[PDB]
Amino acid sequence: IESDLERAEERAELSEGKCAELEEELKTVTNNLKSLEAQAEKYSQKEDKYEEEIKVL
Amino acid sequence: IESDLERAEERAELSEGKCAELEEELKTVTNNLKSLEAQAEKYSQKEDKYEEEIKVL
Repeated sequence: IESDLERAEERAELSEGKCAELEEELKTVTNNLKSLEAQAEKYSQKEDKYEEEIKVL
Repeated sequence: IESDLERAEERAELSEGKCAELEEELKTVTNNLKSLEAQAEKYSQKEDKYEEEIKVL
């Protein structure tokens, strides 16, 4: 039973490590998505401004 | 020892489930990020053309 307990412990440790890595990856990619969405909104506004400038000039 | 082993194995199962869910989230967010990268590239091309026309005018 002691050997069985050791095996269970090591499996749990590996699973937790993988979970932590996945958490970090998701955090990074979600931050990237947020930044890109803000940039896209600003770009739409800039595009409208540029079209207005084209018309007036 | 037997009780501790049972609890450890249950913990490992829970961690594995969490890892699977995290994998799903990561893949979904990755796809969304790629789509928005393409959108931003289109934004960049539009801005380039508008800038050129502004210069000409």
